[PDB]
Amino acid sequence: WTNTSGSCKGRCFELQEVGPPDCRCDNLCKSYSSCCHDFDELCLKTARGWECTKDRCGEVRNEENACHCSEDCLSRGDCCTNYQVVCKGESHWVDDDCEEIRVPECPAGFVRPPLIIFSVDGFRASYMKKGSKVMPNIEKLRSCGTHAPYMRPVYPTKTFPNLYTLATGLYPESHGIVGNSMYDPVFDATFHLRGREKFNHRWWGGQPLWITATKQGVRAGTFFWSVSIPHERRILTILQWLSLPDNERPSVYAFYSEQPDFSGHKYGPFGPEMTNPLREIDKTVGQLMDGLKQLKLHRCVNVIFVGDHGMEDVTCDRTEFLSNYLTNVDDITLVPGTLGRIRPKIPNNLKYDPKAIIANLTCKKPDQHFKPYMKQHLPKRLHYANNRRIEDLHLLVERRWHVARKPCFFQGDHGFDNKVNSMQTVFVGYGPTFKYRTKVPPFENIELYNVMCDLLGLKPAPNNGTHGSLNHLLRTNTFRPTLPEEVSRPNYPGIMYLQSDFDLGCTCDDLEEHTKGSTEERHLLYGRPAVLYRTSYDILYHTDFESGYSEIFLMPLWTSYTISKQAEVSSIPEHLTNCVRPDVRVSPGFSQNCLAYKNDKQMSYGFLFPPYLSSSPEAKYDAFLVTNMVPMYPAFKRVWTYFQRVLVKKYASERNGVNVISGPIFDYNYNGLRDIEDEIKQYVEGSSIPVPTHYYSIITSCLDFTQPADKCDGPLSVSSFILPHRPDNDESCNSSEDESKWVEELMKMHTARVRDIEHLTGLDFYRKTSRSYSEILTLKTYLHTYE
Ligand SMILES: *[C@@H]1O[C@H](CO)[C@@H](O[C@@H]2O[C@H](CO)[C@@H](O[C@@H]3O[C@H](CO[C@H]4O[C@H](CO)[C@@H](O)[C@H](O[C@H]5O[C@H](CO)[C@@H](O)[C@H](O)[C@@H]5O[C@H]5O[C@H](CO)[C@@H](O)[C@H](O)[C@@H]5O)[C@@H]4O)[C@@H](O)[C@H](O)[C@@H]3O)[C@H](O)[C@H]2NC(C)=O)[C@H](O)[C@H]1NC(C)=O
Ligand SMILES: O=C1N=C(N2CCN(Cc3ccc(B(O)O)cc3)CC2)S/C1=C\c1ccc(Cl)c(Cl)c1
Ligand SMILES: *[C@@H]1O[C@H](CO)[C@@H](O[C@@H]2O[C@H](CO)[C@@H](O)[C@H](O)[C@H]2NC(C)=O)[C@H](O)[C@H]1NC(C)=O
Ligand SMILES: *[C@@H]1O[C@H](CO)[C@@H](O[C@@H]2O[C@H](CO)[C@@H](O)[C@H](O)[C@H]2NC(C)=O)[C@H](O)[C@H]1NC(C)=O
Ligand SMILES: [Ca+2]
Ligand SMILES: [K+]
Ligand code: NA
Ligand SMILES: [Zn+2]
Ligand SMILES: [Zn+2]
Repeated sequence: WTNTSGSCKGRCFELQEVGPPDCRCDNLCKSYSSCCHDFDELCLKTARGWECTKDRCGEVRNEENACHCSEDCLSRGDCCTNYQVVCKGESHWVDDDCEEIRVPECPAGFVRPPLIIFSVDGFRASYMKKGSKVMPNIEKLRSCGTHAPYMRPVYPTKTFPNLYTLATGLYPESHGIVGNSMYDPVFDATFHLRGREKFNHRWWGGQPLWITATKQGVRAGTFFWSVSIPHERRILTILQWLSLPDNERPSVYAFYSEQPDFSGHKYGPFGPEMTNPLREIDKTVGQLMDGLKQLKLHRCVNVIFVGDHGMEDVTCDRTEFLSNYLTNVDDITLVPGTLGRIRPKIPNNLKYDPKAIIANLTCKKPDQHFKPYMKQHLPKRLHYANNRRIEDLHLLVERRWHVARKPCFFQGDHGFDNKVNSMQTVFVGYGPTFKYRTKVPPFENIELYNVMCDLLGLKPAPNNGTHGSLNHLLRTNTFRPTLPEEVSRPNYPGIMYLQSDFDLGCTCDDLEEHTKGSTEERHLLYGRPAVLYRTSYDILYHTDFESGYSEIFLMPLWTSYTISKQAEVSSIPEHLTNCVRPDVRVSPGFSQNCLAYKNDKQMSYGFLFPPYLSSSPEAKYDAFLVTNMVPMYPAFKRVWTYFQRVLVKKYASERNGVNVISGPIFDYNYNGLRDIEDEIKQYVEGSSIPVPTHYYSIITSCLDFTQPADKCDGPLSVSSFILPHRPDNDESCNSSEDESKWVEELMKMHTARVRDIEHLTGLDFYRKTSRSYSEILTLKTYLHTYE
């Protein structure tokens, strides 16, 4: 209980940790009905508005006023933000020219540049194009500071998951806020936008920036503001806190606005009604920068201007209804709209039939505007499966559409797949620690927590950013990364066996009379991947490829090869169709066997280096080695053969050659991390040959396309995929057609970062290059989006 009778005199917005039964005066008290009775009279002054006027200049200080224009206000720290402009012939910050900030210019008593995070909700990246005509203060920050053309949010692209990802560096499946609404089957409790449950700390995982700061002795201003505190008051409060005594002043601050999200929902992102809220946000940035200038802090503080997600055109007329597909929608609960999550209405209802539901939702209308997925089948790049709050059945919804259970005040919405263009949002950093007038490539919001820790001198808690990948945003305070240590060194087996030693069931129609040589220099362009876990594997060399063959998983961990721009594609000769060859370098006991494949009526096999790309008819025989074989369902072979036979050469032709590394991934427990042996759950029939859940490929070339991939001087260009290894093509509605009509569409959906592959394989790539380690970390976080 809270003793309301207390008072907020000289307590306004205090940074005091104060609770039961004492009444509060802090920026969150209203949200807890815990404010002293006079909080609103003393702390939320509104009198005479937010701007000094010429008449008020040198007034007698009335403490009833929202802000002051009296002679004393400046050292007191509570001037209106335009005080000096109106009353002292100063210029607005926006009217001053940009000048480089080479070191911080902070008042005596400041030991580090403060960080202010200015977050804006639903700020679509493309709004920045409106430029200084609409948002001159923001445009100054953008042009003079360090800006990305956009920042990628996390999925789902809604507020709670994204704000908490920004604060923690974690994917939602890890921090726990997997939605704006969620059901937790263990709590048997429901988190809603509206209401009290969300205040319970049990929902919120990981460690947010303000906690990391506090635990390391850095004072944070309170990040959250009760919704009733107006933006102008939030700015005045931040400015007041910055004027505190050296022993009280915080080092990190956050401002938040619900705009332009609110207006985007009402009017849509391209509505003329959007100009006004963008102007209002810019005005707020203006007040902040004018205020900082009056305090002599505009060349001292680092400012981050960042959004949570964008906004798409979505209206009532574009709604799919589950009742058009399913007979009894009254028995399910749907988290609806721009994504779908389905569970039974009655928790654990034994009559719930998810396989039947998914069957009725799969490719049932030719224009269908969503696609069902069991969560383990969602693109791995979404990282959206490893949490009990994520329903098994998910609907990925097409941009511009809604999905609803059964049968207009809105024109915009968000929540869609985070690679969708309209979902991208904004990042600008301005201040002494950021670079001056620098554009940087788009990057993901999970990376910002490490950077904010760097800006504040903090050691980040374990998170999903790749620390160092954003060093190029910073003038100083960079993080020096260190290459992870190789755990398992390879073996280099020679010939140790005779064809006679092998009883595998393999046959091939293949003068009786494979050294390293230049294999590595040609086919392994960036060094051998390091194996970061304890295991046993062999380097195997060939004319056309090299591989790291695992003696434990009975297949290559990786297979590396380079295809020139001019390379020749050739067939598999009829007499070699079923050819599999024993590999005399590897024990028969560490080899697969063709009999398992014969016996398994559902499982077939494929190859990592494709016979289609062999350099000569004799080199082609290497491609049929048992050590180049992997288990593949026929459905998957449709994709894989098309990739191997058509696409790789297409990429080589377009990129002036390519280097490919391909391989298996085991993620049976869908946690985005390499499985240990115990976690593998499927084997080829009658064998101990494990079945990959996915196959990856990493395709690298020279960023300067005028240079061949094998003679590249400078930066690299990479695209990668993590393809789901599935027994059917139900995901691809057009799969009955020729592969030229559907395979590339599937691959684009399952694009991936090299970093994603590293997590899933326990491998570390690009260890031997001419680039810096920070540059390589940037490369490994790149996602080719195809938008
Ligand atoms: C993205 O980055 C994160 C952070 O590094 C990685 O997540 C970590 O994965 C490791 C390895 O699997 C886990 O280690 C296990 O730790 C547990 C003990 O964990 C408890 O203590 C830690 C430390 O305080 C705490 O962080 C954990 O928090 C989890 O559980 C809370 C209560 O249920 C929950 O509120 C919180 O949101 C978080 O849940 C998430 O993780 C759990 C697994 O622990 C998972 O079931 C759940 O669905 C969420 O995903 C927890 O209280 C030991 O017993 C084990 O032996 C093992 O050491 C870390 O716990 C985990 N950290 C976090 C914060 O999730 C991700 O792998 C990485 N993703 C990718 C793709 O690289
Ligand atoms: O002061 C704040 N108020 C917050 N709110 C309350 C209002 N609530 C309304 C709401 C709900 C959903 C959505 B979305 O899906 O577009 C937008 C607004 C949003 C969160 S968030 C917050 C500040 C804050 C600033 C920086 C960070 Cl990193 C964080 Cl985690 C929170
Ligand atoms: C809640 O707050 C009120 C108001 O401050 C408290 O009233 C004070 O109590 C003390 C001790 O009994 C009196 O001597 C003062 O005269 C009161 N102060 C004022 C300014 O009214 C009250 O005690 C608190 N109630 C609790 C803690 O349950
Ligand atoms: C899947 O869709 C089919 C319709 O295609 C549903 O089957 C109909 O529903 C009722 C009850 O089963 C029957 O009386 C009708 O004869 C069925 N129509 C047809 C054309 O078969 C089925 O119920 C749906 N399944 C789910 C789980 O929603
Ligand atoms: Ca796993
Ligand atoms: K078979
Ligand atoms: Na299909
Ligand atoms: Zn939002
Ligand atoms: Zn919204």
